[PDB]
Formats: sequence, structure tokens, C-alpha cells
Amino acid sequence: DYKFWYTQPVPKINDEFNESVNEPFISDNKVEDVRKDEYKLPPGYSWYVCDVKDEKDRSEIYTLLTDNYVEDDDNIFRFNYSAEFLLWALTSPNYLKTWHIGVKYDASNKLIGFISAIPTDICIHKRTIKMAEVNFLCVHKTLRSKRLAPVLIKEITRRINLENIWQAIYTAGVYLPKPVSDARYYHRSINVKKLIEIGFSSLNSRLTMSRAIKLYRVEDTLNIKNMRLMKKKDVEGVHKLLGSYLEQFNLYAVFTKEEIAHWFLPIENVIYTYVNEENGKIKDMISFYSLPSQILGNDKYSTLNAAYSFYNVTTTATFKQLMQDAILLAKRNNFDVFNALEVMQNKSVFEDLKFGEGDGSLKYYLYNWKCASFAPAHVGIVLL
Ligand SMILES: CCCCCCCCCCCCCC(=O)CSCCNC(=O)CCNC(=O)[C@H](O)C(C)(C)COP(=O)(O)OP(=O)(O)OC[C@H]1O[C@@H](n2cnc3c(N)ncnc32)[C@H](O)[C@@H]1OP(=O)(O)O
Ligand SMILES: CCCCc1c(C)nc2ccc(OC)cc2c1SCCC#N
Ligand SMILES: [Cl-]
Ligand SMILES: [Mg+2]
Repeated sequence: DYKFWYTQPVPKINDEFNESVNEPFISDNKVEDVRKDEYKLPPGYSWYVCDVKDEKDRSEIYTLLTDNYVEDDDNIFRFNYSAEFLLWALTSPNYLKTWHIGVKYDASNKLIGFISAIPTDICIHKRTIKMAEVNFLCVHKTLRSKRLAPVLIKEITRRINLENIWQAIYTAGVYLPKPVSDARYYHRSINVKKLIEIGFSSLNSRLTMSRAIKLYRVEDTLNIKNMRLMKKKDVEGVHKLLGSYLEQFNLYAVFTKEEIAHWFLPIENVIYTYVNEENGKIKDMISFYSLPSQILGNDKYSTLNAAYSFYNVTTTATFKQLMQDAILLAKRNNFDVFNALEVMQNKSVFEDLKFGEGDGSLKYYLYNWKCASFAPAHVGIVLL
């Protein structure tokens, strides 16, 4: 029925727009009209402004998400974003502490809800719009289906609107009104044996355990010999390389130099970026972020370490060679699996590089924006 979503400036289930439509559902919005009062919570609960740069407030967010965030359909896994990753993801340039919103249960003083946004310039079908990118919406498992999520959504919407921002981008594995694109995930096994032991990958009489380990074996030698961790000096070159590349897509972020530095400069166990520098210019880049999952009730293993493909550009190699080196660099860093979405040029490399098609997909959404939907090959942005 989408009783909450149908109240919002988003497309209906049946809405389809021509390619030339590219505009807000509701235009001419005024900051002066925005409600100044916080949305009402049920009795016994209060808004809390989280300070993500405070280790202890950050750890409270970490706990909530560790225990209560997204699980796969089969409840094998729960994502387990680290505390340091949350710091990185939430404190990009011009972030607002007031857009990192908690809800506490008063009697326990415990965080039971969260939602966040950061500001980003988003180009959709050639129009660049100031938007908020929303993530980490989470209600405690003991408090589900009580309509707390719309309260979280309406309150962050209000706080964003106070900044004269009227559009947002967000992604979800669930279907909501109405995706602008949909991309499946694909997985490249690295630690084949672990993936078999936890019930994720499957063997048969043609594919015995030794055969499966050999199938996924990689040569520890880069196609691009000088690929190396990005350093502060590389910022201008990555900004040039990436920013030019992204302009071919129908949906992408428009990064400033400050944004390049924050999003790509490497941080151990969070973000890995490698570059190939020739005569002081950056000609190729690989990047992936770390996102482990908790393995739910497995006797032997508690964590699956996973790298997620981020942005990758090649000018001196084939896209296949570049991604083969991204898998190698992920293996060198102790990742169990390398995950990517069929966005940008990715789908082309998946069969040859031994990726398997996953079980679900990630839907991309705009809030208060009307445009034609598009195939994921035309998506040029990867959210966290
Ligand atoms: C201009 C600024 C604009 C800013 C804001 C833009 C929009 C930002 C939107 C947020 C983007 C976040 C992106 C993001 O974080 C990445 S997607 C991951 C979201 N988090 C999880 O899945 C965590 C595990 N689950 C939970 O914590 C709860 O199940 C949540 C909190 C998901 C729902 O709590 P609950 O206790 O299960 O449910 P009620 O409180 O009873 O509420 C049910 C209503 O919630 C709608 N719902 C369910 N899942 C949703 C989802 N993933 N997006 C949006 N809406 C979602 C649902 O369709 C229904 O409305 P409907 O009746 O119309 O069908
Ligand atoms: C082994 C392939 C990775 C799949 C995976 C893992 C490890 N954890 C998840 C936790 C939550 C969840 O919510 C839908 C999905 C997963 C998945 S599949 C989607 C992410 C990817 N790739
Ligand atoms: Cl309301
Ligand atoms: Mg609820």
C-alpha cells in the first residue's frame, strides 16, 4: 500500500517518465516555511544529536548497527560497518553534525534509532543538484514495525530542508516507490574455503574442494606493475582522472578536490585506493572499501571480510586487467571476497574474472525528483 511513501514527493509504483523529464516533483520551496519543531516521538523516546567525532557517541552508533542493521534474505550475514568507517562516511566535507540523528529510550539512555545524511552535488541526466545522501537508517530489532522509520525520515527531511536542500539520493535492497535504477551485486570469491565452510558457496562432484580452491587461485603479480597506494600528492590527478570519467554517466557525484581527498585517501580497514602514476600524472586508479559482515551462528567464523568495488578507471590497460589487479590488491589485503555492482563498466568483466551473480540487488532512489529510469550501466555512483 505504501501508506507512508505515497505521502512523499516520489513517483507512484506505476509512474514512468520520458527521457526529457528531469525536474523536481515540488519546486519553488522556501526555507522560511519549513517546520521549526522536531517531529514527535512516541512517549518515552527523545531525539539525540550524535557527535560522530566523539569516540563514545560513535561507538554507540556502532553498537546499534552491529546488532540491528541489514541482514541478507537468508540471514546468513549482517553488515558490520566499523566505527572508523562510520567516522569516514559521516564527516566528509561540509558535513552537518545535526544531520546525524539518534533516538534514545529515555529510561535506559540507550540509542535505539539512527538516520544520517551528508551533502553531495549529484548530477542526474546532466543537471547538477545539491542533495543529501542518506544512509544508516536503523531501528532496534525490538522496536520494529512501530512506524518509527517514517518519523526518522520526516525529521531528517526537515533538517535537510532547513539548509535549502530539497532532493536526496539513497539506496536500499528493498523495493520502494520507485527506483531510478537497479543493480545486482556480483561476488568474486577469494578465500574459497571459508566461503564454503560458512554455507555461502556450494561444491559438487565436478567441483570438489581442491578444484574450487584452484579455480579461484590468482597470480600474485599486477598487470599494472606500478599500481601503488594513493598519497596526498595524487589528489589533483585522481580528481582529473575520475571527474572526467564520471561525466559519461546518467547519475554521478560531482567531486571537488577536497571531496577527492576525503573519499579516496587511504585509511586502513576502511578505504583502499591505488594509482598508476606516469610522468607525474595519474593514468589509472583502483578503489574499494572494507565492509565486513558478521556471520550469524557459525561455530568457526564470526566475520567475513569483504571488499566492495568503489571507483575504478583505466587508460593504459583493459578494464578487465584493471579489475583483475583490484582483485589481487584485495587479496593482498586479506579480504575473503570482492563484491561489485553491475554499474558503470563492471558487468563486462564479471564472467571472465569468475564473479558469481548474487541473490539480490541494490535499488537507487531520488527524493523529490522526476526523471526516466535507466539501466545500471548508466549509473556512475557507488554509495556506502
Ligand atoms: C530532501 C531531503 C530528503 C531526505 C530523506 C530522503 C528519503 C530517505 C529514506 C530512507 C533511506 C535509507 C537508506 C539506507 O539507510 C540504506 S537501506 C538500509 C536500511 N536499514 C536497514 O534495512 C536496517 C535493518 N532494518 C531496520 O532497521 C528497519 O527495518 C527499518 C528502520 C529499515 C524500517 O523500520 P521498521 O520498523 O521495519 O518499519 P516502520 O518503522 O514500521 O516503518 C515502515 C515504513 O518504512 C518504510 N521502509 C522500510 N525500509 C525502508 C528503507 N530501507 N528505506 C526507506 N523506507 C523504508 C516501509 O516501506 C514503510 O513505509 P510504507 O508504509 O510507505 O510502505
Ligand atoms: C559473500 C558475498 C557477500 C554477500 C553479503 C554479505 C557478506 N553480507 C551481507 C549482509 C547484508 C546483506 O543485506 C542484503 C547482504 C549481504 C551480502 S549480499 C549484498 C552485499 C554484497 N555483495
Ligand atoms: Cl506528519
Ligand atoms: Mg518501527
